[PDB]
Amino acid sequence: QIAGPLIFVEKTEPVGYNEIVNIKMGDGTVRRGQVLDSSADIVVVQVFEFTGETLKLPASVDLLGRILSGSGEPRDGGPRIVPDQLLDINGAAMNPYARLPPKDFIQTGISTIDGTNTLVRGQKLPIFSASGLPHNEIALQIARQASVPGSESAFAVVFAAMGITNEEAQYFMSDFEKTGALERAVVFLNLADDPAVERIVTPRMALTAAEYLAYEHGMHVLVILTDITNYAEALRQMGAMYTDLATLYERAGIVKGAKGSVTQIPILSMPGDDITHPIPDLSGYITEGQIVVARELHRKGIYPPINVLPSLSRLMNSGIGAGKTREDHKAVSDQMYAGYAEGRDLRGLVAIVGKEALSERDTKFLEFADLFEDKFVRQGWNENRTIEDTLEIGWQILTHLPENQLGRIDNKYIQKYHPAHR
Amino acid sequence: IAGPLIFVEKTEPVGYNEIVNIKMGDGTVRRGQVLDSSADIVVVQIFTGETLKLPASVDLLGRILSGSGEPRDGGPRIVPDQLLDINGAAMNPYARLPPKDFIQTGISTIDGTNTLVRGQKLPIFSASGLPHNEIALQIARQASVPGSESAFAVVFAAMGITNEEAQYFMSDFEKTGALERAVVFLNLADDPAVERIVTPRMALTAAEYLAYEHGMHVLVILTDITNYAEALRQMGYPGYMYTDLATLYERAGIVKGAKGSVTQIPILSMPGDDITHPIPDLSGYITEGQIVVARELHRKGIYPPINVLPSLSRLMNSGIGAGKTREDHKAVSDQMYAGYAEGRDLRGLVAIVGKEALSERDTKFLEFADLFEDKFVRQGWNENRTIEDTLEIGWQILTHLPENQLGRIDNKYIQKYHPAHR
Repeated sequence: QIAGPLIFVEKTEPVGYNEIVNIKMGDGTVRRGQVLDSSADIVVVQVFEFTGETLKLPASVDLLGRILSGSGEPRDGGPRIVPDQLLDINGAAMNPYARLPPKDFIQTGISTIDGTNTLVRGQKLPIFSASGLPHNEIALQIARQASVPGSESAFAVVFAAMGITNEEAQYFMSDFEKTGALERAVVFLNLADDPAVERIVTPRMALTAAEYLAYEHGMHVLVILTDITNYAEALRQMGAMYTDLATLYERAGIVKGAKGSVTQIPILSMPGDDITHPIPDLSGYITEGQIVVARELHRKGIYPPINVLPSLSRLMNSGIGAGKTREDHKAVSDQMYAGYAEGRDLRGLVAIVGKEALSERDTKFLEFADLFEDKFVRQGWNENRTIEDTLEIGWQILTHLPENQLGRIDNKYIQKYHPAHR
Repeated sequence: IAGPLIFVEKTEPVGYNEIVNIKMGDGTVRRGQVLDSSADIVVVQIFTGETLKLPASVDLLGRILSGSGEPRDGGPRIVPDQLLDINGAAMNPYARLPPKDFIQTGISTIDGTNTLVRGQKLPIFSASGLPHNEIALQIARQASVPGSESAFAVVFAAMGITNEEAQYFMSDFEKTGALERAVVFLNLADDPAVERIVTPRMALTAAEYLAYEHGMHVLVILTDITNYAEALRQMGYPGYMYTDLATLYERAGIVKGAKGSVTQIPILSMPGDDITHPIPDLSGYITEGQIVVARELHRKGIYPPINVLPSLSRLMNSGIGAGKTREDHKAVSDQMYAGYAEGRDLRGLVAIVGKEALSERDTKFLEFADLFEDKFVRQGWNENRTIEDTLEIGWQILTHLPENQLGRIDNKYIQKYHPAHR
């Protein structure tokens, strides 16, 4: 009973609980069977190591501009979905992923990720959050801001929602259209009242969309997946999941031809006390780092309440330095990392020895931390700060420190750009 | 608001919002306003008392205390050789210098891949109903620093624990004769609210007195923070609960004189089905790395089990390498991590497609992940692994990998280590 998989067939013939199916794969050779659960249109299988095509997504460039269900049903009101191609969703049978590392920077436009732990083409960088926090708000901002600068390959987004409230539905369905962010993105909208199975096929159909656009066309796609704790919830439940999620997080990367990529940012929250878990081990997703939405910053009323230094990007160096963003980048990042860390420490012995007993030096760091969260972290629902707006904002507030104790900034960079030497 | 909290030796009962004069460990005076009255401790920011001081001593090592009252072992309360204020005014012992020369914990997934360096703030990230205190003890009985001729002490502090938990913490410290190099403070889930939040501050000051003043590399385990949190809230507008939290995480680093160190491995838990708040925000404690305890790995029946992909040690580079450990340390760490990171993706691939249907290269990377969890992660609870043993078996699970293709580490280490001889 321990066996993993969970493949999605499409109901062609009426089926029954745990009947053997033994069917398909997108190449013509198949093995293994046994139904687990189903709905009016689609069948979840699950297997071990009649009949019976794998569920396929209507593949077309005309997807862009449309708004879909977990099953890809025209939710935007318009006509049907006339498909150029028609491909297997459930981890496909395409595997368009080249054995290469991720590379070259993505401009989210928000500085607490672009400038301090940069999202890189073909990464998985989850938005580590919690109930109440504005992680959806901070997500669908970067849905209409993001781009790949100077990249010869065009850019595309796949926003995907899993079992959201039917009210916050036509919210996301409006923050697009208005901005014109839609006519660049395919949306996959799942509601809490949609058949529970739909929620489990919402990520696959999203991921499958991204792969068609990234490989068949030579594009850079970003896939945001809001509230993956609703996915874990949807799964009847656990066990024996841990491999089932690996089918999801495997589906990110740079494609063959190195002329496109699948880039992944899911949001992993936790509400308070979970039902019959508490959920989970989503730690299979963070393998390349994560970004941290914090309550501490939210509470004192700053946006986005992102906390650097708990946040991490492992592949940052593979899309940062010379002729990608700017040379000084990593060197500016080290100082703000260290200065905010060393400054966040001095908020401590402020409260242990009063605001005095605190050397002049330390008052600058103490203040830098204030300036850091005021200028650097704080950002409008919009201001699409480019890496250059971001990096210079950095120097703008790095000038509250003295020098030499800026020991992570290479003198070659201060003397080049530091607001004291043109 | 600033408000420098300090803990006062209660003589006679004092009301709320009373104004008080209190002399320090360094007898002075204070801006006295009483916040809370409890046991033989009052929290401030005949008439107007003194201050609660730790009786610091060279033979504090070997003893079991708590906070107020004091010994839980029988029983001659320590004769001091210096009385010291608890919240960190005492010395003050910290050098503005980077953490340096590494601690051997005997646990490979820490040592091998996320090294613990003399002067760190490496929290353990875990969840309700996982064996963290269990792992805490292991590193508590095992820890040492091969090389440098400076003694190694261990301060162990427990907060809000059950009598049973307390029963087997003590029993373990005396069976191993590890209490001979260790101080132990255990606050009980039933002890005064004050006696819990004074707990960490007694441990750290005791640590500081030992590190400075005695030139020893002291390690402080703090188990666990969320209970500190989930008590700090019910005793004691503002939103402020941090700052006070910052008062804890500042108290780390290598001391003036460079002979001692205060390394701090606290543990923080994601709350489970029992309490009210179950968040909160202890984000500020994660700024030099983390070591995540994976639920998935636990219910695969593995101990530790810490996941290494989310695991991080920002200052690993400072502790590893030749003379400190061995040349090949980073090489092996980088290749295991990459090897394991891959293996876990392929688990997703192997599900979607089938083990019969993935590449021979991918097979021996899929199986590596099994070996990694089965022979690297997996550890006995009385297993002390010298880095030699860590890297030795690290090199074992590596031979399963295609020698004749994959390196990222090639140069000199593959020929000098690894079976290949001539």
